[PDB]
Amino acid sequence: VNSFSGYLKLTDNVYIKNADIVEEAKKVKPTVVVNAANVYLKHGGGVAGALNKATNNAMQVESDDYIATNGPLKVGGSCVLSGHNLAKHCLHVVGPNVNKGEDIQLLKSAYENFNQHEVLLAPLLSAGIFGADPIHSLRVCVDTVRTNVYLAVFDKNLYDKLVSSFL
Repeated sequence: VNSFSGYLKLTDNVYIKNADIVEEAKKVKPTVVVNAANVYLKHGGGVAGALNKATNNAMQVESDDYIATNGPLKVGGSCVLSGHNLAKHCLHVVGPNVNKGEDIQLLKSAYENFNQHEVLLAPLLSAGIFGADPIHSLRVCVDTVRTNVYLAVFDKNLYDKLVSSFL
């Protein structure tokens, strides 16, 4: 259905809302939800942990089998698995972990994966424990993505910072 409510347009194809991505997914039932994954699809903290926990670990069991069969992802890469109760599909995208010396230029490759899907609900990539500046992350998203992305940012203080840096 993709019934997003209450978003602000930052550009013709990029929208933002002050919301929890899990709560949004449950209420919007999007075609694609994006996960901020690592290369072994171990969903231990941050957004990955929260999305997995909302599937009652169905996402981790499916991920372990994917890795066993196909091997790990590369930084900047992605795979499409089941969305379980959150969406039709989950796009697991690996942004660079700046804290661990992964190259920030790969954030652009990470966001390019979004262009394979017409509508996505997504978090900001490489924010949080991955260590990237979230405003920088949004800037790359807006420069790189050409499809329709609905971004959910939970922290109100961060949300207000982003909105005023863009508008």
